[PDB]
Amino acid sequence: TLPHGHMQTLIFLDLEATGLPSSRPEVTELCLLAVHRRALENTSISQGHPPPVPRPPRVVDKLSLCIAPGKACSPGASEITGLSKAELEVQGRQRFDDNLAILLRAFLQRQPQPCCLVAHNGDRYDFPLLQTELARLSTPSPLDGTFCVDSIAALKALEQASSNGSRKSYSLGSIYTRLYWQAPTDSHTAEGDVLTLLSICQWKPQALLQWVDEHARPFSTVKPMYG
Amino acid sequence: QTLPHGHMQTLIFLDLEATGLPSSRPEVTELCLLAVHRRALENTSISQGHPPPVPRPPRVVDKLSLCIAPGKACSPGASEITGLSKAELEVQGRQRFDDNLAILLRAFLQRQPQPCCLVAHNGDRYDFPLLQTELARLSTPSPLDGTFCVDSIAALKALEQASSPSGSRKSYSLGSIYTRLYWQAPTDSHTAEGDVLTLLSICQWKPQALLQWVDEHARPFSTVKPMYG
Ligand SMILES: Nc1ncnc2c1ncn2[C@@H]1O[C@H](COP(=O)(O)O)[C@@H](O)[C@H]1O
Ligand SMILES: Nc1ncnc2c1ncn2[C@@H]1O[C@H](COP(=O)(O)O)[C@@H](O)[C@H]1O
Ligand SMILES: [Mg+2]
Ligand SMILES: [Mg+2]
Ligand SMILES: [Mg+2]
Ligand SMILES: [Mg+2]
Ligand code: NA
Ligand code: NA
Ligand code: NA
Repeated sequence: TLPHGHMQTLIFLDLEATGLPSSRPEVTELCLLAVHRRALENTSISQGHPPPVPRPPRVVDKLSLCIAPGKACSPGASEITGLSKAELEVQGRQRFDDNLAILLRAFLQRQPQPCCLVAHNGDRYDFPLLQTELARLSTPSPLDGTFCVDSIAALKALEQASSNGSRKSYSLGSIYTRLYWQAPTDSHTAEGDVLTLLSICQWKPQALLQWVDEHARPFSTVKPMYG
Repeated sequence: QTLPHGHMQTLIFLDLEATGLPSSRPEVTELCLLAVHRRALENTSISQGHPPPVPRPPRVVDKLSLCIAPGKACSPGASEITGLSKAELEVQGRQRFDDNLAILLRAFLQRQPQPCCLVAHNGDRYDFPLLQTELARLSTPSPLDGTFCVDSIAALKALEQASSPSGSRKSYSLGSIYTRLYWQAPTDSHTAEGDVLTLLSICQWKPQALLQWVDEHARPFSTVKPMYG
């Protein structure tokens, strides 16, 4: 039996930030895309080889926010994301603050529970970093009742256990292009990367949901990236 | 040269889908807000060529798009053009327009620099009065009581008439304007996010004149009369 029941809402998540973990980075952009499990189960199943890119579900909740960091972006981060401290501050973006936590809470509370965050490389990056950002706030984390999984492990199972010990790349773009023979769009933007992740999770939608139900773990158990 | 409420620092392009036309007493089924700082509009390339290319949206934007379970069914035409129905919103677990949505909207708005102005196509007769009606049902105070609002139909009418002198009858539907300016068909029409992006594009056509028109005509959302009781 499933450890936490059937997930009713999948929230595809991506973050951009000031740099890589050893720089103690800060979030500069956040996108959440909430999809009911029934929207995934209604995705058309693949049309041969290569299949077409699935279309996103009609009924979706989307939140995309730009966030001013308290430190400069690494050159490598600015180079790929198109974001910098100057871009964000000149356009009046606010810091990762209590009000943001409230916004996230109200967004989550509009989704049927339980919810599971899905992020590519989430276990090593997105989830620990979000935990760090939320832990330094006064508002309690709005995610302590939410679950999470890493889509890297999900797509590894769906690819390996369904079709050669050869290693495959599991970067977000490599997966997308391997499945659909097509280049992702708007790479290294929070929203663009979330839509790419949604497309690869729509590849085998019922298999993905089952794997998520089986591997969802509480977000509260995620260790912060740094203190 | 003396503005009514100062320079608008944030423009929030806004669109709603709903269950039908005003005579049906509609309820909102989808809401999208796209918040753009005024400097992103100041730094938009002006349109030259024929047709001009569709402007690039700003890199830095805040976006909120939410589907909402209505208390009444969509009209057949409304359901077809929007791709939404009451039954499907309910099986996908969408919640009604409620207090928590007002809290979400409030927190979203507070992340934007003030003063802040909603921009909606046909907002003065439809979106703003309908939102006022929806918010009036709630126990929470309106999260829009300090926000301003303008209708982009009037804006584009002013902008287009200034760009070709008088003395015919043109449609000012969202799609007609877009296709007139850019010789392109809009994408994702009659979806809240799609129409908000199309609205952004027409507002970027003459972005300095749009900002000036908005500064001159912004009025408090609190003054909007509800569509119905
Ligand atoms: N080469 C890189 N140099 C610096 N930061 C990077 C690099 N690759 C990824 N990142 C960081 O990781 C964040 C998330 O990556 P992604 O979701 O793949 O765009 C980015 O916003 C950057 O802060
Ligand atoms: N041609 C139309 N026929 C019926 N209803 C419409 C029509 N245009 C707009 N509406 C209604 O008004 C709402 C807002 O219009 P729009 O933003 O142009 O999609 C829609 O969701 C429908 O409920
Ligand atoms: Mg990522
Ligand atoms: Mg990314
Ligand atoms: Mg509209
Ligand atoms: Mg619309
Ligand atoms: Na923080
Ligand atoms: Na499947
Ligand atoms: Na202009």
